[PDB]
Amino acid sequence: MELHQIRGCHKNDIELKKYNIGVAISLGNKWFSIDNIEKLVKWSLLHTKEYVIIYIADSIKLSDSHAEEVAIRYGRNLFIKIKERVSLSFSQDEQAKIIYATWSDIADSKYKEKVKYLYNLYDKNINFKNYIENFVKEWVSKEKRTFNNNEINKFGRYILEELPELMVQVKARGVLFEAYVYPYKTRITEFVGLLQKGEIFPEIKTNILDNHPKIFLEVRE
Repeated sequence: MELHQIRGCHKNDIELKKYNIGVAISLGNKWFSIDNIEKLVKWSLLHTKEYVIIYIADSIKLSDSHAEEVAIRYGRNLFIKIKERVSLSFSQDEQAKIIYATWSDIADSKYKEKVKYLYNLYDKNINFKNYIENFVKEWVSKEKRTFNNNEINKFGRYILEELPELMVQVKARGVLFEAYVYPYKTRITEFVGLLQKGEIFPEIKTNILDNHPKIFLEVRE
């Protein structure tokens, strides 16, 4: 498990341990075994400025929020398994560095304003809508299962709920994490890169981004 590639800072910034580090779990993504999650947490604990923040980054009716429904249906059980593994593999003083951040811990008033900006843009701007929708379609085209165009549209909205967390530096339980680790570059991480640079949908950068962009750390075996 090692750093393969870096967006948002230089390699030295990491070795100087400048930043707190989030571990961004894609729940239901088959790479995110408990074993692989534990190895990302191990790596992040050895490179972090202080804290490691574990959270659910994406999900690819008991709540109005899809991320919240995923948090209560599946995220809580995942977090319990992770904690158990951690308490058996790490020392007490290492365990004190780890923060388990639920959707609620991240989606505060300021965060939700950003999501709401994106929802309104999804509704008023048909170029944005179609870009997000074609976005869902390409990933589903890699799946055997099929989806109707109303499901495609609903999945797009779900992406918008997590987009600010990938784009901007947010706090979990009061702790800023400037960087996050993820094992591979994806179409979503490339999209966020352009968004942060104002090279796609520049209105988004104007309206919800803050000149402190989320650093992406590509970490895999």
